[PDB]
Amino acid sequence: MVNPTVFFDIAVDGEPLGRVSFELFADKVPKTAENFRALSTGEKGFGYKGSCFHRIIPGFMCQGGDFTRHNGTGGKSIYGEKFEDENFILKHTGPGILSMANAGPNTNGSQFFICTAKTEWLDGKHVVFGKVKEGMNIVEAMERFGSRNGKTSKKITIADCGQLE
Ligand SMILES: NC(=O)c1ccccc1
Repeated sequence: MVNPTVFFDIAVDGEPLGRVSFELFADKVPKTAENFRALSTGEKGFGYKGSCFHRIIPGFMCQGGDFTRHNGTGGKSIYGEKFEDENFILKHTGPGILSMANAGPNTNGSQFFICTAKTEWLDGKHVVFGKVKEGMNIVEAMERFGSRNGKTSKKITIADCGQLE
């Protein structure tokens, strides 16, 4: 089994920006990778297409995945509202890391963040499960629409997403 790859096509106020692609570490965190993969294809009937990156903080991270409340208070996994922390084998080593948002132990849903800096104080508390493969330049472009309090100055949306061969 090769680790799956997913893409997001990013838009800024509805205008196309570019594609970010991710490797999902199914070899290390299969359950968590699977969740993100299936939310990216929409195959369960729900997922990331059309949702936004609601919180973006330059020099920190871009957060999204909340496709039920659009603001950081919602989202759901493919396993139920929330699922356990699978493991913490992988660390927040630098820009490009893909990690699950949470509000406490064992509260993973659909929300995730893309690191734009090393965030090592999250090791052992947020489950890392993939990394940007292509389009880190697109993530950098995204990040310029954030702000210190994480409110975005333009709407950053996942116009399309899915799995690459
Ligand atoms: N609490 C969180 O979900 C969180 C999200 C993004 C970065 C750090 C933590």
